[PDB]
Amino acid sequence: MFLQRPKPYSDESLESFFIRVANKNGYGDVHRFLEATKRFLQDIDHNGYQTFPTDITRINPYSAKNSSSARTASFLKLAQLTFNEPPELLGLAINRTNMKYSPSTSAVVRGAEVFPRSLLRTHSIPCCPLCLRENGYASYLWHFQGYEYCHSHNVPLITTCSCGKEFDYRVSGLKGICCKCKEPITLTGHEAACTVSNWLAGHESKPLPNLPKSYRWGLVHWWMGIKDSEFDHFSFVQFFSNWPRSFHSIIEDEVEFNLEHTSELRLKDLLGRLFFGSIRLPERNLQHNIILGELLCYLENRLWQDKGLIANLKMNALEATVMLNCSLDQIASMVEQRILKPLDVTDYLFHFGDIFCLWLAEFQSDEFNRSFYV
Ligand SMILES: [Zn+2]
Ligand SMILES: [Zn+2]
Repeated sequence: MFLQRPKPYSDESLESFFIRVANKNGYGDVHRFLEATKRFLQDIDHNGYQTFPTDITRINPYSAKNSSSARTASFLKLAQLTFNEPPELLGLAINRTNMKYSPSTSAVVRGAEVFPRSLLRTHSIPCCPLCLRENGYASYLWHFQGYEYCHSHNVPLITTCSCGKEFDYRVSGLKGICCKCKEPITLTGHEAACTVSNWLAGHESKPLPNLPKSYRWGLVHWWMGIKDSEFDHFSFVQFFSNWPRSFHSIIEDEVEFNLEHTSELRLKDLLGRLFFGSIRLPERNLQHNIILGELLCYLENRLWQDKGLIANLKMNALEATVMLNCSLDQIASMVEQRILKPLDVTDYLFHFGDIFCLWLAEFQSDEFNRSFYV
């Protein structure tokens, strides 16, 4: 097999790339090219040929339960071997990662971009026919919730042709023609959804903040947990048009609420959802995690006010590990040499003020450090 590489586009989905390779190189459709690829990997006896996917909806390494590394090895082999000129294959693939978004959400990665798994579309991938007809390839962005309008054409993305037969470019191709009715698909205008889409695509879109892409998706994920429902594009842009006082109001309303409803006060009692919901969006880089950065700034300045209400709030060993990004052994190790003064991992032995100062004294990194909110 010697394939001709189609013209590269950095924002192309892996599926669209394989469809264009199949088209350019004379294969009937992408499924026939995948079967032929699997057959070639067998002919050269490639250790993972047997698990190479023939279903275009399962081609990404995240779709492989246990053969994800055989999958990436096959992509590297193909990109290095079967082409006139090496293509960027690995760079288009969506991989699992072990990173997380607080409190408990897993993640995927494409190139250097990390996404919360909650936003990864589970069923039918929408498209923009204007992009398909105009450019001839599909965008990786269509795979992720929150990007609901095309940032280039400003129209909602489409899931279904007018005939109720859902259109999925992975199975029904890159021209934007309906399978069943054989008609080209048509569209169906919120300003707030457009801003978010342009922002998630990586472009400056005021009043949304200029953060690395992984942290933009983190903010979508964070707002969904704050609003406790699917992403509300309107109130999200409204939130950042009044930033930072909009967030200072969320913090102040929250602590006042819990004070109304004293030595027993735990950090989770006063600020539970807010604090542990913000730690990893996806990491504690305070230049980029502006939620955690603003929260720590607000807490540092209110530390000893009101007879130390903030500083005396009680914490677990478990919660101190999530704050400091250390292990449980190190907590017990600091207890013994009396670096940290209070074993029981669930007992609320420690004070936020001590944990905060310990962070400053022993656990600041080049990213997780107070200088970014100063
Ligand atoms: Zn478009
Ligand atoms: Zn139709």
